[PDB]
Order: sequence, then C-alpha cells, then structure tokens
Amino acid sequence: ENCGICRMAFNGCCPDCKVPGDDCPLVWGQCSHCFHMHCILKWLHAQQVQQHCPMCRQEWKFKE
Ligand SMILES: [Zn+2]
Ligand SMILES: [Zn+2]
Ligand SMILES: [Zn+2]
Repeated sequence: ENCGICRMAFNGCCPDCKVPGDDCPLVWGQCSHCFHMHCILKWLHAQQVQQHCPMCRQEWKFKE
C-alpha cells in the first residue's frame, strides 16, 4: 500500500529520501491512515497558521 500524500510505497521512502537514502519513518493517525512522517509534516506545516509572537506582530520563531 502507498502513502496517501506522495503515493509511494509505505515499505519504502518518500520522494525526498530516495536519492540520499535518509531514514524515512512512518506515522499513523487515529483515523487509521498511515503516511511518511516527511509527507504529513509538509501537510501539517502548510495547513497550520503561522503563529505570531504573543507580544509583537512578528512571526514566532525560536531563538537558537
Ligand atoms: Zn509519503
Ligand atoms: Zn522521507
Ligand atoms: Zn484518515
């Protein structure tokens, strides 16, 4: 069976990981659907609001 986002096999990696062979773990939802972590990450990042700082208008980014 295949990841719902990238439509590549679960038993293999997502498109980012094919060339350089990085680890590409799977994740599961309570709804029972499985995705490559990398794929669902792109999804969740795009769908989530970009938060701002509680105290100013700037996008919230952690200082590293
Ligand atoms: Zn995928
Ligand atoms: Zn991957
Ligand atoms: Zn689902």
